[PDB]
Amino acid sequence: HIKEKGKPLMLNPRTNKGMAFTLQERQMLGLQGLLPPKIETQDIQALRFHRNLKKMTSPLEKYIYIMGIQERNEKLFYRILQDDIESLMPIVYTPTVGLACSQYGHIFRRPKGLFISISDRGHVRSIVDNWPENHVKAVVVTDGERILGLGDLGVYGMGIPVGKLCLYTACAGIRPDQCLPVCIDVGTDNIALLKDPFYMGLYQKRDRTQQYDDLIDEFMKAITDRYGRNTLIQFEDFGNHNAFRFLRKYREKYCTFNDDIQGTAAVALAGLLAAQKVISKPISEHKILFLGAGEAALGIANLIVMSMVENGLSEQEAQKKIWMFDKYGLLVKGRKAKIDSYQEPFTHSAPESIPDTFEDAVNILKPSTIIGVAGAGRLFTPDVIRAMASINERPVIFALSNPTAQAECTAEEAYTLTEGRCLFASGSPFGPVKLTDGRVFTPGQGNNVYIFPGVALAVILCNTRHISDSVFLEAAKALTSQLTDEELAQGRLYPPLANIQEVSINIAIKVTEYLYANKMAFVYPEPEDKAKYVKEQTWRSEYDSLLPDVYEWP
Amino acid sequence: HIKEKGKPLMLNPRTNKGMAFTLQERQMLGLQGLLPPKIETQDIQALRFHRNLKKMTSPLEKYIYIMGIQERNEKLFYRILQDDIESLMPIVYTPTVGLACSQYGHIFRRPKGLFISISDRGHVRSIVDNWPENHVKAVVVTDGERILGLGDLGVYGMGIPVGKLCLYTACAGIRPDQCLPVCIDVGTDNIALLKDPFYMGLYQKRDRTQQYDDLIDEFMKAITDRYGRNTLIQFEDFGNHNAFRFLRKYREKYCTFNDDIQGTAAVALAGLLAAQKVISKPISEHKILFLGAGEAALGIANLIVMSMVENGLSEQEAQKKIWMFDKYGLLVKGRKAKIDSYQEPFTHSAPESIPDTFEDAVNILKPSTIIGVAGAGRLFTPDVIRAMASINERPVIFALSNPTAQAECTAEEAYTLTEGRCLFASGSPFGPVKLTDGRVFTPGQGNNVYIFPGVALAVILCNTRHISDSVFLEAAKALTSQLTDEELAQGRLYPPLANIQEVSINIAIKVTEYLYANKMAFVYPEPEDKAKYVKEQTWRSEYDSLLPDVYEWP
Amino acid sequence: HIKEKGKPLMLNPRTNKGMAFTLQERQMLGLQGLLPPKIETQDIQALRFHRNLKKMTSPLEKYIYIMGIQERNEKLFYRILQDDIESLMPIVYTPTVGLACSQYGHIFRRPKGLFISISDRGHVRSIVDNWPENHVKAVVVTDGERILGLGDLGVYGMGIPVGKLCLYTACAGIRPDQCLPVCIDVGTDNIALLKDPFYMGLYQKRDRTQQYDDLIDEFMKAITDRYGRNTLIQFEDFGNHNAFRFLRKYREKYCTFNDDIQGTAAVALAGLLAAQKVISKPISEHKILFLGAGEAALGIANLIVMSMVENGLSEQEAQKKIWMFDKYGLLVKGRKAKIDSYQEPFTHSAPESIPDTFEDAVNILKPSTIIGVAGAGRLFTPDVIRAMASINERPVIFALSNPTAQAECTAEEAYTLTEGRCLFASGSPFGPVKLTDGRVFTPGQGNNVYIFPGVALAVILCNTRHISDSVFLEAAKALTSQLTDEELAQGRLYPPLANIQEVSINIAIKVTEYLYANKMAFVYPEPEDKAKYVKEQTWRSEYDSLLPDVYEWP
Ligand SMILES: Nc1ncnc2c1ncn2[C@@H]1O[C@H](COP(=O)(O)OP(=O)(O)OP(=O)(O)O)[C@@H](O)[C@H]1O
Ligand SMILES: Nc1ncnc2c1ncn2[C@@H]1O[C@H](COP(=O)(O)OP(=O)(O)OP(=O)(O)O)[C@@H](O)[C@H]1O
Ligand SMILES: Nc1ncnc2c1ncn2[C@@H]1O[C@H](COP(=O)(O)OP(=O)(O)OP(=O)(O)O)[C@@H](O)[C@H]1O
Ligand SMILES: O=C(O)/C=C/C(=O)O
Ligand SMILES: O=C(O)/C=C/C(=O)O
Ligand SMILES: O=C([O-])C(=O)[O-]
Ligand SMILES: O=C([O-])C(=O)[O-]
Ligand SMILES: O=C([O-])C(=O)[O-]
Ligand SMILES: [Mn+2]
Ligand SMILES: [Mn+2]
Ligand SMILES: [Mn+2]
Repeated sequence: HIKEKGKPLMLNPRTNKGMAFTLQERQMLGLQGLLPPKIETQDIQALRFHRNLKKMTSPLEKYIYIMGIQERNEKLFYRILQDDIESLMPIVYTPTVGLACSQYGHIFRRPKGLFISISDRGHVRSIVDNWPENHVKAVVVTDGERILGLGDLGVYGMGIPVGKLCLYTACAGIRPDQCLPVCIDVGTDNIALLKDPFYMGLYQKRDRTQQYDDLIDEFMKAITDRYGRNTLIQFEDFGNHNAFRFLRKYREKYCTFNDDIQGTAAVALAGLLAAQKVISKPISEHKILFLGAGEAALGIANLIVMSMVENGLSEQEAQKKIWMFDKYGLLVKGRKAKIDSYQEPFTHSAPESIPDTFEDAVNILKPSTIIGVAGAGRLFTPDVIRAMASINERPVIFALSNPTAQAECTAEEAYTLTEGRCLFASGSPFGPVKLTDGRVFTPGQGNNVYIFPGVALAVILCNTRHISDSVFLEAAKALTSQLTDEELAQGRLYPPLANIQEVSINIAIKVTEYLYANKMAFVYPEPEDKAKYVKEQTWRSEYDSLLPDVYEWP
Repeated sequence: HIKEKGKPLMLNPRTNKGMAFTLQERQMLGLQGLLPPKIETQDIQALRFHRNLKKMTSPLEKYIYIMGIQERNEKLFYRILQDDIESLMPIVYTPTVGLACSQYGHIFRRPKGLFISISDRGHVRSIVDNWPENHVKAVVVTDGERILGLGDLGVYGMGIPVGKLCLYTACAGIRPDQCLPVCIDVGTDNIALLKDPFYMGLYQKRDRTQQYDDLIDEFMKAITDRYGRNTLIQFEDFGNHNAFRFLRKYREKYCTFNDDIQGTAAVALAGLLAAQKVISKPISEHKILFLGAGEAALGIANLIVMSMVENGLSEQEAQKKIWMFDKYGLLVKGRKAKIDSYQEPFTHSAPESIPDTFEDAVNILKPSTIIGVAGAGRLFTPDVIRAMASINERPVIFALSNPTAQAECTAEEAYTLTEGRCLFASGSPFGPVKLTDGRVFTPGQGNNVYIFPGVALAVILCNTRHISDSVFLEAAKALTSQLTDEELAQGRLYPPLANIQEVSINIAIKVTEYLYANKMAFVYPEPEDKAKYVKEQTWRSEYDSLLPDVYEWP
Repeated sequence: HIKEKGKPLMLNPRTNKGMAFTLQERQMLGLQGLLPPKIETQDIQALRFHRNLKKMTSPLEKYIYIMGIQERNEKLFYRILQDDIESLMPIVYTPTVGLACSQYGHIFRRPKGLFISISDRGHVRSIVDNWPENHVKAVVVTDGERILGLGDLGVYGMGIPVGKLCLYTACAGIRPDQCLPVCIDVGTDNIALLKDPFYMGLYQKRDRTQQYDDLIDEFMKAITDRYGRNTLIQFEDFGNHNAFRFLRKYREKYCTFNDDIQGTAAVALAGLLAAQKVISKPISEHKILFLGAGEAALGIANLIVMSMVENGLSEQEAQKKIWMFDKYGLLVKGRKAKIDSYQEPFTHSAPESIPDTFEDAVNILKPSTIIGVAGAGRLFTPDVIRAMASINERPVIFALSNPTAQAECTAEEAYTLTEGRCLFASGSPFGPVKLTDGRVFTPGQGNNVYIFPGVALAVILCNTRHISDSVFLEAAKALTSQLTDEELAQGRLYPPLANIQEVSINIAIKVTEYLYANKMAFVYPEPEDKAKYVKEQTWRSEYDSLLPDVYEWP
């Protein structure tokens, strides 16, 4: 059932079916003549798309084309994504989405999402009231300060929330109409954008006064006021300072989490857990060195500690196995560079000698695992990689910074320089690597896309009010538990991306069972079969009938 | 004043302004938050477009991009076309529009126009009633049987009426909302399309029974019943047989004309009229030979006769100067191949010897003017062109068949082979030609786009009921009268394409003055200054204010 | 926010303000010119209404006029009701609503509510999907078999759910857009209606097959499927058999109650609880005799027992003090007339002699309290009343059957025949009575209107899932606790009807606090101050601004 008929049905991508509108639907809904005589199936439409995509050359050109369908025919858009999520992920998500954002103003055609600028302070609710959908259940918001490892892109960062939410639906079957991408515009410090005639935001530097916090507050209140107190709000790509303080400030008041801190933490742990299964290495022999000490590093470290603790280690001893090296060097007690409360637990007494470079840090500390999360480029140099391979029989190397150009190192560099002995994972995709001896290694992608879709679905379906760290610990376990022995032997630390749909649903199932078992679910009545309940609630890309109910009376 | 507010204003390309909506319009119309904070000018938007277009490679890719804008922001679409009509004409019109039609079903995104199929017989009115616009003033309809010189493309032919109408607006300032592209689908004989899974029409051979004629009758009736008996109906790309009979059948009952017979007839004459001024040749000495004897040849021949008649020659004398050579050879009394009543006046007693090829026809008849209108490819061979150059000092050579691949010959071939002595014109665009002696020749485009926009505007504004042949004779004179002596010397047989807007308006002005003088206009009150009236009535691509009228009460 | 503009805002009674639309709203929303130049306040509008009402003569005429305003200007409709609820209650509610119902098909103008017929079996969800409001929270449904004490009125009974819901808003401030009146039409056994050409329902006798139960099931499921499992569903005026059956069947599965069994039970108990205070009578000396043994009698008796039990008596002891006399006579063990499980607890060993009439029952049993609830007219004859006055110093006499003509006796009869010693209450309104000694007695109205509004508000605000009997016991205490000692001496057994609004809110507050204290509330976060929370959530009749948020950017 839909209230609009005629042309409006075609102009609205949510309802538009193109030539898939049946003859009966066309005649009854006033579309006869507005569409070519041909009646098509979604299959034919999907074929038309794949035929055209194949003739395209640049990833960006493909991004514009596919994302364009989200604004023409929503059902078809998700069908297309669903046909081959693995081959399209690189286009609609990292790394291409990063390219899209850097040139967002140049490729603009139609707006996507909700825009709230600091100039709208005191009027946010009226803006939230302008969103057409009334049953929003999930929001992904960014202020564009830390877009991937690209930095401050301001309003051009909107491409991120839009991308994340496309994955909510494509990966976890979350209803598109229940999702709302939001961009908070308080200005940008990117000088180049301030001089770009195509910039889509306020031409001012970022407002870092109390007005900033107040706007975010008005945003949180406005969203929940209209849609409900348990509306899921996923903070995405906020700067380091703001990311933590907002998480700390709102996690016990609203249903919210930060993808970059918590989502990335879960996927990383999941990979480390998979690696532990292939190496069967002693938790006591684990020495983890982080390249970076921000949102991801701190998030990951904290989840790692929670894991070691549940495994018979004290919080203190677990923390001692973790070191961090930020842009100023190793986090050691008494260093010149600042150390906040979050970093304190991982800041140890300075070792014998103090390293100047990350390479020095690797040789002095002799870590068994190295995790790259500095979003600053190829910091895992060939020498850093060799060091890890000479020190460890099976070194674990994670280059998680996105997009591809910001990655610490490539899959080819890792596998070749370690003679195929490393266990590698990255945030951005790399194809398989073949060494001179003929062995082929398939790098897994430690990207939060394996986590937020499933966690979002569970939280939404259970009407969860708040998200604890343990929820992400569980998602991590749920992710790695899906790896098959065969896949582990392949060098895979994560289930194949081609199966991300089924993987996300299983995660959702495992997390909802966890929520119920820990009194964090508030749905009634409580379904008896959680798995069956989640699977039944998923949105489908198949067209629905728009025919009015017609029948004879006795 | 608009009756819609909110998202719908953005979903409707007619009203959507993208980031050009002012802050007040957004706040008052409920769009705040739905658009990026940025407020843009149409100039910036036009800049964004040209920036992107410049990076594209194939003409079809550009066609898809520009025509896509027509479905997103109509004002911008026409602003873009008006910015540089000359460089985009080859993309939205011939030859690219022919390529677009050939694969219309493959590049399909959104439907454009009204589709009426034979399966809708008896229900055409309900289809016409589904069109959202209430004030249609002009219709361009095709059945796709004779799409340019490409043949039967069926429903894929819809691309033609759409393009013609874009030009109604772009060239003559006719309101887009008053235009209606129509495709009559009675099936198609194109075997390739019948086996094409992306075909957009009925999968059946063309219905050539009484049902066909009845459907066309129902169409005419339905359009005029809803929009008025004086609604302009421009038949476009119909097959030979049908084209003439429908013109004869409806020209005195409805406000209708056939672009291929009459429009093309006027452009051709216009070029011949221009040529006569550059070489000052007495038409008693003009011997014209047509390659083809169909819609265009007969249309052109009839207008030529009318021109010679008003210039002191008897109809008989004028017709004797015209010869035609179709796919069976020279039209001569007593030939085996059929000769209908339209061709009879130009079928003369066989010459001394009967020609086998067009080349033979040229050498035996020794024409001074050769007009290619067979839509069959390069029939004006190098030898044909050489023959015209040896027989005449300044041969007139017209290769009017579209698209480019169907043209009788290129500008390069004509100018070079005649050593720059020919007066050449083509239906499809060719770049300037530079001969070994340094002389540069700029070929004119004798395409009906120089005629239908101006004639359509005059007929619409004058509420004309029927269109006589004389109207096209006048349009032809109006076109050529705009050539300046300096342009004649350039080898220009038509005003520069870059000036098609003002050229179309001036033609419209001359035609309306002609309509009033001949009691064919029915407008009340009758404007005293026709020129001023026409120019004031033209639709503009500048954005209109959508703000409600707000003011204070005393 | 408002998604509509122009004429539609005036055609929708929910938004229409008449001349109360401000100049700014008219100009910005496109209403300028569609309304007289005059700008009016709701005060002036209310005056216009009262001015006209005062000139009317019949109650039904007034009913048609006021109810018509609900379909023209909803805000004004409730403002009017709020101005003088006490004087209008008899018009919009009992007894006039009874008359309206009997002639519903004759006074019909616009339909109100949702209609679901047996002929729609299997298609109920599509009917529910047609209701315009998306946030329904409460439903009052009837099948019209037992409308007041009038019997089977079929679809004409829709007047009841409509009236009841008008009171949800007028008395408890429940949002009108969140209320849905429903009439289930499975036919009617009322012969007169089946021959009435203005009848509004199916022309068939009641379907009492399995199809009936199935339809009600489909109804419950469809309502909750669209609006939520906790949607409040108030059954109203269903026949005896079905009333209990559906209450027992759905009370633990849905959020539902039967107004006639539970609502009436609470208001009656409240009256008795008030009488308790005016005469300080020992519960052991309480001898109660019901005239009737159906929906109301059983409901009231059960609640009375719960009250005595909570006060130191065993269930058995309490039930022993209650006797019932239905149409076949006194409910005694072994009588010929049927006795079901609900009546068994009040069916005692036959007394010395078996009474023929209710009068005999009074003389043989010598009850101290008499409760009339047989919906059969003046069964409390002058002799019955005298018997109660001769047997008791201060007899308690309740004539609860509606409408007025169906009441067991009038207030005049009660007070005069008992010489002002009786404590009287009725379902339908009676004016004050003055005896010959000059004493004035003000009869209270023991009608469930004092209960369902407050209970509905509490259940809705607390998102309560199911309603226990104890909730009605609490509502009863909440109602009576509102009486001041001053009022008790005035013969008051209920707070003044003129204060019904504050009385309902207070009942709503007490019930919500009861729900929270007994883990039956599921709202979060839980408000600290329940009274403040409830009062802040109430819908107000004051016009709201419809102006779009316009403001300057810095
Ligand atoms: N050149 C560098 N060498 C080592 N560490 C660096 C270097 N450059 C930046 N870093 C560190 O990387 C961390 C970035 O933290 P931030 O919170 O900004 O992002 P993040 O969440 O780690 O980002 P990502 O999304 O890339 O994982 C900081 O601790 C910073 O000191
Ligand atoms: N190979 C050929 N050589 C000479 N004449 C040809 C040849 N092929 C086709 N013709 C002629 O060209 C004419 C085409 O007439 P038709 O009515 O189909 O289209 P048209 O409008 O005249 O041409 P165009 O499509 O170029 O505008 C016919 O008279 C046909 O006999
Ligand atoms: N004439 C009568 N004398 C005594 N009892 C009667 C008489 N007529 C009907 N009754 C009884 O009144 C009761 C009516 O029960 P029912 O469930 O139909 O409605 P109710 O909700 O109790 O009545 P109301 O809503 O009018 O107060 C029955 O037990 C019936 O036997
Ligand atoms: O295949 C279709 O009908 C739609 C294609 C698109 O919107 O690109
Ligand atoms: O420049 C714009 O705002 C619109 C571009 C488009 O529709 O392609
Ligand atoms: O910011 C990132 O790199 C991400 O979310 O994957
Ligand atoms: O048909 C054609 O070639 C035209 O209209 O230009
Ligand atoms: O049925 C009744 O009389 C009532 O509900 O008031
Ligand atoms: Mn991120
Ligand atoms: Mn044509
Ligand atoms: Mn009732």
